[PDB]
Amino acid sequence: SLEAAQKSNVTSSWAKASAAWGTAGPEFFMALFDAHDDVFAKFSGLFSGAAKGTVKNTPEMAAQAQSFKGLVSNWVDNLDNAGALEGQCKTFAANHKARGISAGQLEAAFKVLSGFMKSYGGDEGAWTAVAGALMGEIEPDM
Ligand code: HEM
Ligand SMILES: [S]
Repeated sequence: SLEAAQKSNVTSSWAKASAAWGTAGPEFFMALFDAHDDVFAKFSGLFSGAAKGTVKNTPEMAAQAQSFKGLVSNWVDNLDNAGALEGQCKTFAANHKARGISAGQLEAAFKVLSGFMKSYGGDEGAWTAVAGALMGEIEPDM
């Protein structure tokens, strides 16, 4: 399910993306929005009706990339701690469900992120495994 090597690659590659997140965060969001238009739709409120092509350098974009980074960092720091993962996962799921976001959409986001992490030395198979363990804690609450 999740080997020691897989955890190690996830933690290391995350430390590298994290040091670059000021520029990489918005690029990840754009990759996601281009791949899934239905995902972009859920942010219409935050972006005030603006077209997708115009959002990358907005102050809203910047805040949203910082939000994303703070939860991902928490999860990566607790890979050997199922109890801690479950708690964060529950809050996360409750807040997103309340917005009418589906388990399928969350899953799409983890897929885009696993591909994106190849740039920071991430093993896509290690990122996919981590996503499968997290989704197993989230799905039951969606
Ligand atoms: C790996 C998957 C995801 C991560 C880490 C993530 C993380 C977060 C966090 C930490 C927040 C701010 C805390 C909160 O109010 O909930 C958040 C906000 C939000 N997320 Fe996500 N999320 C992801 C997936 C999504 C997905 C796929 C969508 C869209 C379909 C999305 C839509 C939103 C929106 C609409 C907000 C509220 C934005 C605002 O007005 O401040 N999130 N997400
Ligand atoms: S998000």
